[PDB]
Amino acid sequence: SVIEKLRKLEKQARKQGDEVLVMLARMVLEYLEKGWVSEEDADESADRIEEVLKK
Repeated sequence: SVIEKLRKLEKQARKQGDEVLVMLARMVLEYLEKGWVSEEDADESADRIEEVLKK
């Protein structure tokens, strides 16, 4: 699930105190629910958020 991936990343960012990445994961989720981003672009966003989280 793209949604489950983004929720897990949001919580990992909350655990790291990474407030920008919290917002990006949270808002990709909101955009996906609103139909403002495609599922494929949300999945790619999750992958990028994960990369930035590791840095």
